[PDB]
Amino acid sequence: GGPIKIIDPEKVSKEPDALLEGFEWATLDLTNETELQELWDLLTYHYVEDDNAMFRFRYSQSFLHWALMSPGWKKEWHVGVRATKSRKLVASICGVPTEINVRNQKLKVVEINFLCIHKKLRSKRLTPVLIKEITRRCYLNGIYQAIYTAGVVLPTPVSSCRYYHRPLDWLKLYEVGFSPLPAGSTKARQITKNHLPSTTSTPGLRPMEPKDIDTVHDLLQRYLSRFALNQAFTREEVDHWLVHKPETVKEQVVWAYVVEDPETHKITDFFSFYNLESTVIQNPKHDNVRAAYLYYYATETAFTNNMKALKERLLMLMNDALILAKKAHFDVFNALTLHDNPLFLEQLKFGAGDGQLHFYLYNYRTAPVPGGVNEKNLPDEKRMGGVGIVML
Ligand SMILES: CCCCCCCCCCCCCC(=O)SCCNC(=O)CCNC(=O)[C@H](O)C(C)(C)COP(=O)(O)OP(=O)(O)OC[C@H]1O[C@@H](n2cnc3c(N)ncnc32)[C@H](O)[C@@H]1OP(=O)(O)O
Ligand SMILES: Cc1ccc(COc2c(Cl)cc(-c3ccnc(N4CCNCC4)c3)cc2Cl)c(C)n1
Repeated sequence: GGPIKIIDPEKVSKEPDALLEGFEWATLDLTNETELQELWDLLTYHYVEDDNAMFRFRYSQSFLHWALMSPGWKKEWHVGVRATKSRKLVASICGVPTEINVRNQKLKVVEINFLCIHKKLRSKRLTPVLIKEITRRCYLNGIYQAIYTAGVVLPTPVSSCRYYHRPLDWLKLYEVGFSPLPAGSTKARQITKNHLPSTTSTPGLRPMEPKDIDTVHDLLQRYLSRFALNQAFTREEVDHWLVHKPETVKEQVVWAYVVEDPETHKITDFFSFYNLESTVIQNPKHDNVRAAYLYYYATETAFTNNMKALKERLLMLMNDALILAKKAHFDVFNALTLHDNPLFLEQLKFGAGDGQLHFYLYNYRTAPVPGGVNEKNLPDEKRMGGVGIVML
């Protein structure tokens, strides 16, 4: 694989294209709490909903702060559209920089996320205008490739992964309409099926600490190298994406746990998950779902290349992740079929979701990458080794 075209730096336009009458471009400054609030107000009412209009992602302000001001970030890549008269923010598209490995070619890219148009401005073809503009701003800073995910099918996906959902509070999920009562069954029986232990089992498991950064960095990079498409983590990115900062982050978004071997005291495993709520759009009993999403993880067991041993170790580690997520009062635990996740999803009672997430590269060609599922869209241990990046 390789780039599709080379961008002529001499010909990148210094001025943005025109917008629909009454609207104008605005760079957002997310260090300004008022502007972070504006973006949150947009996403909270206008961002991704399920096909039944029951739920809407509810990224928190703390989450947006974390997701968008990661190492190397630039305000230029936080793009808004405002109404000229009212000044109201009516659209967004955001990028942050990172490096990816694509079949062991390292690439500098932007991750594109939080593309959003106010419902009242939909179906006006503003999307290609948003895309063209953030493209321009990236080209001006020497970035010519992107990676993104979307639930919609667009030309040439690099992979596709299915969503899986592990009930933690089954009753709540039943009450909000997410989890069914299967027919011959009862509330009690579904609660029993989803019952978790009160304590974790992996010896040496503890919360990640700043002192763990270098060793988690090394382990994660070695583990991620097992995937054709992966995120090439820097130390700063380990710090930012995995180590919660309680003194300056009042609403926690990231949880990370390491396994400190009781004998050697070396870190042999780790896992992490993040907090992303969904608004329950119309329900007298509840107005949000508190979801934990599986993020990055790694284990030394992987490198023996013994599949049964890796499956065993993940079964223990990930059940512990469910236990910890429950203790932190999450309702559900979500994962995709990427990484080695097909090894444990079904046996740990993750239910198959309706959702698929498609992965795309901009201005970069490579062969399709396995996404953890077979042609029936079911988890398959022979279709891993492909997607090693998790996007928010
Ligand atoms: C080097 C740097 C490059 C950087 C950029 C790399 C590319 C990044 C690309 C973006 C990565 C975003 C990653 C995320 O954030 S994915 C999250 C997307 N956001 C949401 O789902 C929020 C709820 N929905 C909305 O806000 C709107 O419905 C959106 C804004 C999604 C579409 O608004 P609207 O419904 O009013 O549509 P339109 O009339 O303006 O435009 C119609 C055109 O737009 C194409 N469309 C529809 N949905 C998507 C989508 N999710 N990705 C890319 N394109 C999409 C569509 O096929 C059609 O194309 P075509 O008919 O011309 O073929
Ligand atoms: C708020 C909401 C939306 C959709 C669904 C159903 O399963 C999904 C379905 Cl069908 C789609 C998506 C989805 C759709 C569009 N975009 C995304 N992403 C998430 C990754 N970053 C880009 C945007 C996810 C996510 C899930 Cl979890 C659920 C359970 N909840």
